[PDB]
Amino acid sequence: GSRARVYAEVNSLRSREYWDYEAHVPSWGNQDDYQLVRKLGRGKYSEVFEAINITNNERVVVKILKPVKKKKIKREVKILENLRGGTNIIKLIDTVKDPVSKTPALVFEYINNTDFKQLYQILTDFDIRFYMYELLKALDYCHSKGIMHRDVKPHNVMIDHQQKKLRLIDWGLAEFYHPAQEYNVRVASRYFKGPELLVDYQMYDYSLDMWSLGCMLASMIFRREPFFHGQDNYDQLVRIAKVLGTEELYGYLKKYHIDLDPHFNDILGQHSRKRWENFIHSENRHLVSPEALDLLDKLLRYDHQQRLTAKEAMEHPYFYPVVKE
Ligand SMILES: Brc1nc2nc[nH]c2c(Br)c1Br
Repeated sequence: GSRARVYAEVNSLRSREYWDYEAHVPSWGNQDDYQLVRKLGRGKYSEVFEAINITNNERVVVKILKPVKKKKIKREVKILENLRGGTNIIKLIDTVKDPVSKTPALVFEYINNTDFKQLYQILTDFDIRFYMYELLKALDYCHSKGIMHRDVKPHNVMIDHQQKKLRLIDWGLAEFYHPAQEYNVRVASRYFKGPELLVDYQMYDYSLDMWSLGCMLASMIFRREPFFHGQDNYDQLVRIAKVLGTEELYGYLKKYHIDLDPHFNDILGQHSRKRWENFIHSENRHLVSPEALDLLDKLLRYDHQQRLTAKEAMEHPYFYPVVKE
């Protein structure tokens, strides 16, 4: 049907215990060592707090897990253990529980994050290349470890713009890649969902994350954030098709024998593929180069199998100034 071009056998070549997260038994330390200081965010499965470890004064972030399947908890914990030491992946310091209620929580290194909405309107050309390269290091690492993140978006990419530190966070949707496995398409954020998800194609792979990264790159170089701003999941595909083209969508569907929900017939319209140069204007032109556009064109493609891998993207000339520095 479809297979990843890279890392397709990673998990099968490793011990079963590497990927069989349902069999993983975490060691749960004592949350009483941590003092919560301030709320940093909430999702439907967790709430996140800045905290201090009272035994050593370390500032950390505590993610308290709430209406969370025990299976989903094991999945996230095992994935984070497997990613230990990976470049630009958030460091899991410990897995802890309230010793009375037994509610589990994850303790992460602290990052002093710069608000992305303001940041993405003031990045320089070099900054964009630099941070995209840093994020690619994280994705190549997790892909090489047999793991798809499945929720790449600005809110999950912490950037300390003072120290030039980037971390990919929130591995709660991440999954192990096994060839031919059919996955749930209800992953990622609307604006960052790949076309495969929007057309209900379940045999996807690491390349989903490369679509999401391409969406981020487009928003940075063009300053339209989010770049593809759908009103719902149906409109999200329409917004993509208005740029990539409708005939081109149909060729992708045909290649993979994908059935299209007939509600799309009355909303997709007919759209030519647009040149990426159409998005250049006086305020973003200093961020756009031929290299940037060539890279973007090779990421924001319908055909997931023909998108650049994270490594291929890192090798692209767009990043040569970063490597040289
Ligand atoms: Br983990 C983690 N999650 C967060 N959510 C909002 N800010 C966050 C930070 Br900083 C970290 Br570290």
